[PDB]
Amino acid sequence: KEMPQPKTFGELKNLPLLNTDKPVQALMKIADELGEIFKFEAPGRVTRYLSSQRLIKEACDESRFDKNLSQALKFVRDFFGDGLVTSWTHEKNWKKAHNILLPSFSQQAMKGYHAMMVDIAVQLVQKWERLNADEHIEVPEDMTRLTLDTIGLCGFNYRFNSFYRDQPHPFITSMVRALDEAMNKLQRADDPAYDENKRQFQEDIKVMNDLVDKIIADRKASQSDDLLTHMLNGKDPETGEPLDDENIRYQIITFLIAGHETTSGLLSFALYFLVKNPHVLQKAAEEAARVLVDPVPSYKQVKQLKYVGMVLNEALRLWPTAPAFSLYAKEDTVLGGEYPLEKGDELMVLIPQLHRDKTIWGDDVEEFRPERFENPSAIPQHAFKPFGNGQRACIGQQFALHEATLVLGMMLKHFDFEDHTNYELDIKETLTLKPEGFVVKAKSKKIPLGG
Ligand code: HEM
Repeated sequence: KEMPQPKTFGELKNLPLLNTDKPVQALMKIADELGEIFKFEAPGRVTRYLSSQRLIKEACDESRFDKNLSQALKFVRDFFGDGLVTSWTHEKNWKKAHNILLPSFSQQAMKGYHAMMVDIAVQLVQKWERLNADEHIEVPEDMTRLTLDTIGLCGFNYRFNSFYRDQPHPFITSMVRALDEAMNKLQRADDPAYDENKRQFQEDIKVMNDLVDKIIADRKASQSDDLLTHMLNGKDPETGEPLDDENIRYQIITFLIAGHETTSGLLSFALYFLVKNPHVLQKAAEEAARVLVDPVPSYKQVKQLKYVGMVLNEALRLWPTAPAFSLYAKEDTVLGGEYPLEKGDELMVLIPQLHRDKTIWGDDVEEFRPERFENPSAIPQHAFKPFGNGQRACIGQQFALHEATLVLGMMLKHFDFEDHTNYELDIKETLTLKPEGFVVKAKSKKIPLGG
């Protein structure tokens, strides 16, 4: 079969159809018109977007396709190096860090992290219990406070103390401002008009490096067992090698950013869909009230919040917060019996489109219906992939979902929510998705906390 393709405009190819800062959302609308696969060309580059479970399942066969570094990931590699997210599966440093870091997400590790997660969740609830009449909550801003602090604490025994600041931690502002200047620099014709941009970039990189320096120095000057411990002390069983110090610095930055942004998005989306679907908010609050009987939640109690877990999966269905991942053909091959590819050809999984495949989910794909996930073992493999695929799947998946389930649980135990502005979904796309400007009011149910 000839591969569908949007209209090309001479040497600009398909680039005129993607002049937006919401290109995932734009590509979903091209998918709706062209179907399960389309080629997209810009000057310099070609990739093929996949939207069906039929073809994604084939693309997920790791004997034929491996993880690719998309244009975004190649850019980001300048900051994150050969950390876990930005390495090739054929880079020595990928498998080496995988083996050394996997145990930080063992069952005994998750249990270990739970009291630390509770510490941060309790700070969120207290903040909201402390608001005055008529005050409101900036939802993704407060979710980012919680998730940054959680990964700093759990991963690194470092307190960002985000709840003590009315603005973002400088680490976050600096990361974002350095990323933005690196992108902005890419499209500039050394006019000394850019002397301040360059000084600010050097300041921003120094804030990041100073933090990483401190996390490492503080720990060496200190007994712990967390991610940072395995980074510093762990040896790969395959080779006996430890991480080198360059790679360690890349892993710390990698984990501080990856370990919070998508989880903050998920919590923001989940509360959005709850306030827009009040019969579902009622069902999830009934569960939270029935299960979370103690002043603070135990591990076991979080695991019992089944409907809250369904909520979160349904939010990840509709708006997976890392919405695309990329693959390449390891050898010449034919995709779906219909589409010849050459070695090296790039495929992009458009996760939110996959998650709208009506052949799999039925026609109600735009409905927020957590009951979909009642029996998740019956969902076909590769229909639902908010955590990517195979050996390059999310190492943080259980961490993210425990944090989210604990925090959403506690939120729904402690407050009623109001969508006071009748907020209109506006999804901002960066390295992740978030409902920009999402705000609510909370009214305390006056249930006390444990001390
Ligand atoms: C809802 C929250 C999350 C989502 C939706 C998610 C999504 C993903 C996706 C789709 C991938 C595959 C990327 C690719 O194929 O290019 C990935 C990989 C990765 N994730 Fe997450 N993530 C979440 C939370 C976390 C957390 C909490 C951590 C850290 C604790 C984390 C760490 C990582 C790491 C290090 C990798 C690279 C693993 C590898 O290639 O070895 N993620 N994640």
